[PDB]
Amino acid sequence: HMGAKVTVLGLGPMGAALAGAFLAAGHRTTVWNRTPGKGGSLAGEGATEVASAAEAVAASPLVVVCLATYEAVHEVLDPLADELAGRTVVNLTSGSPVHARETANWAQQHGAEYLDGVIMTTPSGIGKPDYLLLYSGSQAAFDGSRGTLCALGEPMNLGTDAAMASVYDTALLGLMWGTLTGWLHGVALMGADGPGGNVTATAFTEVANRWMKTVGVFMNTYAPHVDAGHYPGDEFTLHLHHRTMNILAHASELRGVVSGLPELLTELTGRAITAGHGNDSYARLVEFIR
Amino acid sequence: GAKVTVLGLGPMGAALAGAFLAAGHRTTVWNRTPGKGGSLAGEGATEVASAAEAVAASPLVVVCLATYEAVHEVLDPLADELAGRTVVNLTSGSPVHARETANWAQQHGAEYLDGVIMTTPSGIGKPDYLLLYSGSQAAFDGSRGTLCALGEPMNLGTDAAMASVYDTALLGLMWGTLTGWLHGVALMGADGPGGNVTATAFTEVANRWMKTVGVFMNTYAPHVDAGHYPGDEFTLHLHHRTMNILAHASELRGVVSGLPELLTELTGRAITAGHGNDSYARLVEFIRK
Ligand SMILES: NC(=O)c1ccc[n+]([C@@H]2O[C@H](COP(=O)([O-])OP(=O)(O)OC[C@H]3O[C@@H](n4cnc5c(N)ncnc54)[C@H](OP(=O)(O)O)[C@@H]3O)[C@@H](O)[C@H]2O)c1
Ligand SMILES: NC(=O)c1ccc[n+]([C@@H]2O[C@H](COP(=O)([O-])OP(=O)(O)OC[C@H]3O[C@@H](n4cnc5c(N)ncnc54)[C@H](OP(=O)(O)O)[C@@H]3O)[C@@H](O)[C@H]2O)c1
Ligand SMILES: O=C1NC(=O)c2c1c1c3ccccc3[nH]c1c1[nH]c3ccccc3c21
Ligand SMILES: O=C1NC(=O)c2c1c1c3ccccc3[nH]c1c1[nH]c3ccccc3c21
Ligand SMILES: [Cl-]
Ligand SMILES: [Cl-]
Ligand SMILES: [Cl-]
Ligand SMILES: [Cl-]
Ligand SMILES: [Cl-]
Ligand SMILES: [Cl-]
Ligand SMILES: [Cl-]
Ligand SMILES: [Cl-]
Ligand SMILES: [Cl-]
Repeated sequence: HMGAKVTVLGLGPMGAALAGAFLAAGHRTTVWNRTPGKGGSLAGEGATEVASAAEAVAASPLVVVCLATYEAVHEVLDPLADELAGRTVVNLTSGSPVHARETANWAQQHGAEYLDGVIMTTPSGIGKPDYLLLYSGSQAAFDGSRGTLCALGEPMNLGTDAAMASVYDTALLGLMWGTLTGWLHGVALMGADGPGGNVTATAFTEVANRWMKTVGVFMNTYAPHVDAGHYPGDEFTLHLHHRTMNILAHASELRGVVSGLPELLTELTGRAITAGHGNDSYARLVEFIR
Repeated sequence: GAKVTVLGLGPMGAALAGAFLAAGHRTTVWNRTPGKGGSLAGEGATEVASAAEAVAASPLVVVCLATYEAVHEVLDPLADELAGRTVVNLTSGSPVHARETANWAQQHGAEYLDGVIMTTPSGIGKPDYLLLYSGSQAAFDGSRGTLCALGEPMNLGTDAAMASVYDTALLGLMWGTLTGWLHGVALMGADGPGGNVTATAFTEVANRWMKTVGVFMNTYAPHVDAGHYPGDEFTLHLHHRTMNILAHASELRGVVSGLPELLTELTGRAITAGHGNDSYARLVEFIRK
């Protein structure tokens, strides 16, 4: 209602965007950066810049960290172990699951409530609708800080294991690249010469956007299959995937679209049909990649 | 209460007839083999014994047969009877099949729309599922209200062969998505810090994330059409760096899908060509002729 105290450590492009969003939401925002001179614009927006990380940590019960690497996080935070007792550390630095876990354990050993997070947008998306920030670790920290963290974007609490956010980021990027590479293949197929072709990317994508709703139905149908280890094919079996994948491969070859995607798909589905699972759903393929 | 005829009562054709009945249309049906129309007749369809009678029954003739060869076996004897009627052909087939059937329909004075059904029989008549049409704009505009019974109709344009190509391109998009999804499920489910997460828990998050992925597709389509691919805050350099992270993480957690290697090789070629500051859309130049 009236604003909370929050500190941001790190004024690179992303940390500066975080601080700006906290300020725009009315929070009393204290900032620090290792190198002087990157906080003048934020000071005019109401931030208080301080010269040391120690002063910045002492300023707020909620310390948001956004630095280049976890090596940098530990260089900044390790000398402040005693100063962090009783505070909440929200670490939005990118890095590995094991580094998230090791930082969490260190914070616990020094009495800081630790929440690791990943930012699923670029600096211009901070503070805008739909963009996600994903958090994992202390549920006390998440519930107590959610109202402030909302300033940055939509928060999602993944669970209690601090390493989860790192893994989600990686898995979600893989899903994005699969989608975008299938999208590119489709754009190229639609744009090529030939009967039915010479369609713009924009026209294709108007239809593709509608189709993604159906693709989402498939993902939500198949997630319980994976979790159950039971993959009923019902009206769309691996036999049918493999047949229509070969049609895609043929159409792509005729129209000069060479992405490697049809080959990856037919090899994978072929292995599962060879193994006897042609009547199963696409979810059965999880057993052929894990 | 529009009059509509369905030729073909296989699993899909029977579902289309069921959906026309559910929307209140006066639905006449025919199938080569007798005995597949009893449930539809119970729901108010008129089953007739010959394709000629079925074509004579309605100004709108919806065809859904196994192959385009089957379409011509049924319709070629009826060429004089099709003049002035609208033929909507939802049979699957090649772009050439669609174009040749459209040319034949034109010669005989039938208005011809070729389509593709972007769902299985259980999705027919339900929200969100698409049917895509291409060919006669007069046919589409005049029949759209009736065709709404089957699913959401979209008019792709005037070239009858477009629907076939769109189906192939949209399936490729579905498979890229589902394979990235499977890869992510396997990463999340693996042993290791932050792992042992169910597919259902991962997909709840992924559903939200797909809104951002849609933002990217909409940003990048105009790049392709302009031939200009400004990378802004997420360039190919950054894609390649984080793809290498995906590849390493996947190796450590035992996930072997081929996807990370495909991605790094593709982005690597664009970076070697000096496009590291561009958007993902630049990669269209590295898969197309
Ligand atoms: N920008 C994005 O689009 C984006 C999106 C998602 C996640 N992220 C994550 O956000 C974090 C910050 O990204 P960024 O774009 O702002 O820039 P970045 O270049 O990754 O990090 C720059 C920040 O790190 C500080 N830093 C680096 N090494 C340090 C050290 N040894 N000790 C103290 N401070 C150190 C820099 O301080 P100096 O100014 O003194 O060098 C600066 O504040 C990264 O982990 C990134 O992966 C960024
Ligand atoms: N089912 C789906 O999930 C689905 C999804 C998308 C698209 N489609 C497309 O919809 C069309 C129909 O699919 P379907 O699932 O109903 O099964 P289908 O096995 O492809 O076709 C069965 C229909 O074709 C008829 N037929 C086959 N050869 C014929 C011929 N020479 N002369 C006259 N009729 C002939 C069959 O008649 P009889 O009963 O006399 O044998 C039956 O009515 C196909 O092109 C399919 O690719 C289907
Ligand atoms: O460095 C980065 N700059 C970014 O923009 C970024 C970065 C990383 C990253 C760096 C090291 C290890 C794992 C990582 N994951 C990342 C990201 N995931 C996103 C999802 C949406 C929008 C932007 C990003 C994004
Ligand atoms: O035969 C098929 N049975 C199907 O279900 C199906 C079929 C074909 C097909 C056959 C020959 C040539 C091209 C083709 N494209 C197809 C499909 N695209 C879809 C999108 C969503 C749900 C189902 C489908 C689907
Ligand atoms: Cl200062
Ligand atoms: Cl590091
Ligand atoms: Cl932990
Ligand atoms: Cl042409
Ligand atoms: Cl949409
Ligand atoms: Cl009869
Ligand atoms: Cl054929
Ligand atoms: Cl573990
Ligand atoms: Cl959602």
